[PDB]
Amino acid sequence: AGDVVTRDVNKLPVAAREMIGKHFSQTKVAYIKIEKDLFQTTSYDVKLADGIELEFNSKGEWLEIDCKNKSVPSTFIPQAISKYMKANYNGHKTVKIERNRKGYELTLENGLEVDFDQFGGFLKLSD
Repeated sequence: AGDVVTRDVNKLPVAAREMIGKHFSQTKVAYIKIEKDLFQTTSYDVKLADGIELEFNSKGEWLEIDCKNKSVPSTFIPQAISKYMKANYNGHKTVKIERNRKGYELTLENGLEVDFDQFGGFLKLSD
């Protein structure tokens, strides 16, 4: 029931391995924390050697992409959200994105968090 750490990428769901290989080929996996939540559901918290941190669900679908001081690859940002960001928070970098059943949270370099619903509708600024 305990959380485990490993360097063995064979322990990640295939979909997570593919995601990392496609989108973060500039680096590689440092370690993986395999965790159970309060629902006893497995997630994977992955540190890349360059410091990037990714989180994936039990199926290897990404939940959080944290590029620290660099921009999130744009492919991960829904089009409606990128439109909004360009119009409203132009010239700012999104350095972290998280998605959940309620929507999206984009974190800027300055630490501002911009919250959207699942449709990419703006909700609020937070942190």
